[PDB]
Amino acid sequence: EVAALVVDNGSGMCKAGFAGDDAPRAVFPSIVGRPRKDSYVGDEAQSKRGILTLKYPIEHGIVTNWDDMEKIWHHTFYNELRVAPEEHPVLLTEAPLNPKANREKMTQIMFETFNTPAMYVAIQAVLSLYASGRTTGIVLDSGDGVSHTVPIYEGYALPHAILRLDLAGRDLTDYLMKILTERGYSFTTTEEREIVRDIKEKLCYVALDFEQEMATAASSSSLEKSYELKDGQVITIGNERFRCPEALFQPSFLGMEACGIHETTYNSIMKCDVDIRKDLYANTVLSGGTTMYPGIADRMQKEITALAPSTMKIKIIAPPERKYSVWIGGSILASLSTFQQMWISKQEYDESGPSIVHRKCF
Ligand SMILES: Nc1ncnc2c1ncn2[C@@H]1O[C@H](COP(=O)(O)OP(=O)(O)OP(=O)(O)O)[C@@H](O)[C@H]1O
Ligand SMILES: [Ca+2]
Ligand SMILES: [Ca+2]
Repeated sequence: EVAALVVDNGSGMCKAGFAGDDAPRAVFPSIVGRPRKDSYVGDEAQSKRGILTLKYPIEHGIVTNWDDMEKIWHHTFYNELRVAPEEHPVLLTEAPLNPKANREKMTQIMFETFNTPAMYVAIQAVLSLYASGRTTGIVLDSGDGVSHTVPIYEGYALPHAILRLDLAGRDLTDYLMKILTERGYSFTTTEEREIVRDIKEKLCYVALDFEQEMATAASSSSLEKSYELKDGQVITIGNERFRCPEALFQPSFLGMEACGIHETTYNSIMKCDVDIRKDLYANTVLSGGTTMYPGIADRMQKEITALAPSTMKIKIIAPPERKYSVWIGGSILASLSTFQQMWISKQEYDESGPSIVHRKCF
């Protein structure tokens, strides 16, 4: 048969490729822009922020604007991948607990706007579990605009226990800007957010112990690293390195009341049947770009261990490529001989309409 396409749309980044590959073929920004061609998507839209009025179709993980998304998909198919959708089964990914209505429009749009011969909508968190080699376990997926702790058992996500923490890599990028500014630098523009995001990605890490790290940085220079601007200037970053991602465990640094990611994972586990919690503790999988900070795994271990019973075996799984675990899970799933029957065919759609996405998905 032909090649299945795996499209993973995020709040900040869109990843797309072909099932069978172990990495997406294309990855671009999830922003669209129209004058203030006729529309612009990705980097090209970002380089005209001035002349175009930009939009962000995916917000906190949920498609907020459809014609915007329809355009991102058009971009994916014809520009990035260069394939005719009507010639490839497409596998989409959606955020946990995304409304039943969005699920139907995704289906409807794929069959009536792009003429896909088949398609399927899968839950992101679950695709990551599949990618780690498990069917049972709790996932902490943290992207650029939203975090979710998702308990899964025997391949099914547990809807009543899924939690949402609106604190991801974006908040972290702005926070790093704020603290480097207070430090004496000045990072406030959109072009600079782009620079600080890179800083955050190459120099930041999670301290095993906040205070001790802070104490070493106040009395020593050992934790400092240098970063060079395209313009040539070298700037140093010390405690901002760990102080930035610490906001994941302590949202109050950002004036947020929500509890940390470690505590949110623990709260999701407890909303579960006491008979499967051990399976979750021993199978806590880290997913998403925000979970890439050096030292986050050891930290999560220590924080969970302290929140859970002393007789509890805790194990944090952090795949080296978790930045794309979601997409790889879709590449892995759409390849399975047993998943071929899950696809929603054009035929199945015509006869049963959009409401069939609940019957074949989920
Ligand atoms: N090495 C890294 N260290 C820390 N953060 C990183 C790293 N690499 C990428 N990120 C951050 O990961 C975020 C993007 O991750 P991802 O693409 O998984 O999320 P998304 O799908 O775009 O959005 P979301 O899943 O929350 O709706 C960005 O904030 C990016 O800066
Ligand atoms: Ca995502
Ligand atoms: Ca707090």
